[PDB]
Amino acid sequence: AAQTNAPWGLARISSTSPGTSTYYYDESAGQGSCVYVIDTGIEASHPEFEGRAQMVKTYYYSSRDGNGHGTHCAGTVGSRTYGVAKKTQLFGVKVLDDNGSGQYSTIIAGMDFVASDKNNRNCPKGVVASLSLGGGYSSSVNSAAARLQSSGVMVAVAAGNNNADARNYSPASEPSVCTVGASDRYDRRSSFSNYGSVLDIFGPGTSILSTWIGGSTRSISGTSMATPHVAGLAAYLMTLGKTTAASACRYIADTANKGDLSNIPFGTVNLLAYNNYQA
Ligand SMILES: [Ca+2]
Repeated sequence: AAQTNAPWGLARISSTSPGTSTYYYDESAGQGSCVYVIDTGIEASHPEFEGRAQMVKTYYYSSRDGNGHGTHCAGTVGSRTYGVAKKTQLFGVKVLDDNGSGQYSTIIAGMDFVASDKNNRNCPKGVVASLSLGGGYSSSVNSAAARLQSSGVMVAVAAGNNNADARNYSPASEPSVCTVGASDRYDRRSSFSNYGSVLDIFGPGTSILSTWIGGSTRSISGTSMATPHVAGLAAYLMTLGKTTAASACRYIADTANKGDLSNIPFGTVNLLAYNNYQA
């Protein structure tokens, strides 16, 4: 399948080179997979989600996304125009309030929720969780991320936006999950992207167009935006049967574009998520 004039991130994920604008992907498109977006929620009524999005949990007085961040992220995972996995099922877990803030205890609870809740969902091709959030190092937060992964969920987490080593952030520093740095459309490490040995992969994160609340769209930037590219990629690869929740981060690293990013600090992986799709 070919989607012309796609957001640059989508085009990049299916390309061996920067500077193209068509997104190429197998038409299976993550059908039969599920992706949990653990964030400010998802505006499920957005036309871009086509009925494939649902709020399953909130820790606040509403499950509505009163922010937009969670909706943007979900849109990159699986919206029809802005998504990597255009046929995946999207589940929203609101651990962040409408200011984008959340106590670590609520974040942990949301992770443990998804680890159980996948048993209440129909996801024959496999389960992914996208966590575009973080804060300072916490062993409890990392442990929760490690549980969710161990349970059979491909966990993708943002490296963080401090232009700093991600070892000092959580869940970014958890070894057993997929930690995702950000790049721009010129294959530069995004200026705000964290780095370090704990990173597993890079995805597009600068100037990323996706869904927003009020049924709109916008371009914003962050390792928050890179993460859902990787989560969507994992869902897509799982429906194709190429990989599984346990091995998908390795598989993505294995099949990544290698050595192509600039301003990657010494000792950080130079790997850019790539679907290796041959149209
Ligand atoms: Ca990791």
